[PDB]
Amino acid sequence: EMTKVTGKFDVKLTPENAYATGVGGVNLGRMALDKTFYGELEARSQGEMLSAMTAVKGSAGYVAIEQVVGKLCGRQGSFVLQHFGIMTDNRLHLEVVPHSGAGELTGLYGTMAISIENGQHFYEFSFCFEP
Amino acid sequence: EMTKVTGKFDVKLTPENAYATGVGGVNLGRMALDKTFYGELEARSQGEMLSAMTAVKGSAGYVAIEQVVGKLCGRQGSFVLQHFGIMTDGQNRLHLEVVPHSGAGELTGLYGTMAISIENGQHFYEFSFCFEPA
Repeated sequence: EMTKVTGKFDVKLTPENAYATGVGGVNLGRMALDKTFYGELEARSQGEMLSAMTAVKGSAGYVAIEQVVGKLCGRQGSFVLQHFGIMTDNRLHLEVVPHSGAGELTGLYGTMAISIENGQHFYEFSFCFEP
Repeated sequence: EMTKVTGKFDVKLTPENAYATGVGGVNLGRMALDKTFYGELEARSQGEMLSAMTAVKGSAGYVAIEQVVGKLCGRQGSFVLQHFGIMTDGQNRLHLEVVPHSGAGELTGLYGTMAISIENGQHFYEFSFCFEPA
């Protein structure tokens, strides 16, 4: 039922000042996100990420929301991706926010995955359209 | 068995400037969060939330990270809570967990998930927690 595509993306993450302060070995972060997707998703995104690093190695959490604008498989539109990640020594959920799809991407539903191979970021996007 | 404690909390949301701009009917937000928990979790927290409201009533998403400081069943410490909420048709499906190894002080090793309810206009937390072996 899901269409499945992969491609490359670039990401730039600019530090920002976090409202709250970490205690007990926690360090909190806020970052601005700018990304460019190439291939079947040919798009630009902007958003923000929040982060919490703990005093234990490899243990951290991230969340983000990003607005994507471009083309998916030729259809011009926009949608929002919402991220939840927990690294303990990794669990990542990246989901299209329901009814965030607009333009020719109205009705979009789906989830994305990512990886990094030799410094190159890649995405997989599993998606479909609500009838 | 997990211990499950229930109690009141209040939250203040202060609007901040979101980096991105929503399009296609989406409105994106960033807010500062200041909360107070009462009862078995007696604590204060600060953090931020990011939200996306869509053009369709009852459909939205939000995420947040907050640092909690206070007492849980009498023991003083801190931990971080991490939220991921997706609402469709007005029904929020919320995942809210303690970030592993964020527990400090006497709450070192804290593990847990929290649910959020409302009764007569008052928010309540239901917090199921335990501790990992020292």
